[PDB]
Amino acid sequence: SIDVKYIGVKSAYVSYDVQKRTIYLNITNTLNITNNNYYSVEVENITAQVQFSKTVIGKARLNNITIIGPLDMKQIDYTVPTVIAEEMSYMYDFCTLISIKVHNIVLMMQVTVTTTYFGHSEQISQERYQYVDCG
Amino acid sequence: SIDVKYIGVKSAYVSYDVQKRTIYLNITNTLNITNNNYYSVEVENITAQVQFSKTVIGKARLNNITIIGPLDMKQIDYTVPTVIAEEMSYMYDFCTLISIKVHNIVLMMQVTVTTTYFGHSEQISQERYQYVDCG
Amino acid sequence: SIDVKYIGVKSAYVSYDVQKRTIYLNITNTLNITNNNYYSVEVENITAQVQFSKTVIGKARLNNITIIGPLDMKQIDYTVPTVIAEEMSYMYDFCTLISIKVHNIVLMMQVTVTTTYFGHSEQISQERYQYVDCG
Repeated sequence: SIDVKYIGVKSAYVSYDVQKRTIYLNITNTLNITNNNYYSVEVENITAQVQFSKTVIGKARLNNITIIGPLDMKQIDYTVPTVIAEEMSYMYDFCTLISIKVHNIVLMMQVTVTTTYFGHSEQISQERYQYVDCG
Repeated sequence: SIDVKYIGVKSAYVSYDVQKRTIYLNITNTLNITNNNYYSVEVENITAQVQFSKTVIGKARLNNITIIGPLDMKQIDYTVPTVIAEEMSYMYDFCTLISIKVHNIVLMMQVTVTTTYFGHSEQISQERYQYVDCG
Repeated sequence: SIDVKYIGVKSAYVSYDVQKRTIYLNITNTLNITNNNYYSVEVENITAQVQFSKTVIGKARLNNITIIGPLDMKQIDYTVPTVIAEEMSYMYDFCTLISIKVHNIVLMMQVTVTTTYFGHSEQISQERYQYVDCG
């Protein structure tokens, strides 16, 4: 929640890149760095009171105070029908990266049906580093 | 929750890269670094009171105070029918990375049906580093 | 929850990379580093009171205070029917990485149906480092 960085190739604080037919003679680098980070995050001071019926007296009557009624969820529900009378295929793959009719699903329910959660919740996802190299 | 970095190739603090036909003569590097990190996160001071009926007196009556009624979930429910009368295939793969009709599913329920959770929850996922190399 | 890093190739603090036809003569590196990390996380000071009926007196009556009613879950329920009258296949794989009709499922329920959880929960997942090399 401070630096969520998606970096393509490289990351550094001090970086020297010398490439591809160069000449680099008798140089004099001198760094006098002072890099201090003082993080102080999420310092919370909470004080909560969550009653549904506080101090009910005197011949009263309550009924259906908190109703979360009929609930229905259908998160991922899809249909891929296929009717073919005749089919032919010819794949001639080389040094490649194929994916045919796969189903890549990721689901993350952190705090589902509940009551009176305190504190801190956190979900992170970063997946499928795929790669192909040839020479 | 501070640095969630997706870095493609490399990461460093001080990095020297010298490549591909260079000459690098009698240089003088000198680093005087001071890198201090003082993290202080999530310091919480909580004080909660969660009653459903606090101090009910005097010939009263309660009923159906907290109802989380009929609940239905269907997270991943999909259909892939297939009707074929005649089928042929020819794959000639080489130095490749194939995936045919696979089903890659990941599901993570951290705090499902519950009541009065305190503290801290955390879900992390990073998967499927795949790779193919040839020469 | 501070550095959740997905790094593709390499990680370092000080990194020297000298490759691919270079000349590197009589250099003088000198590092005077001071790298201190003072982590102080999740320092919590909790004080909770979770009653469902605190101090009920005086000829009262309660009923159905906390109902989590009829519950149904169906996490992963999918159908892959297949009807074929005639089928032929020819795979000629070489130096490759195939996957046909597999089912890779991962499920992690941390805190399912419960009541009054305190403390800390944590789920981590990172799987399937696959790889193929040829020469």
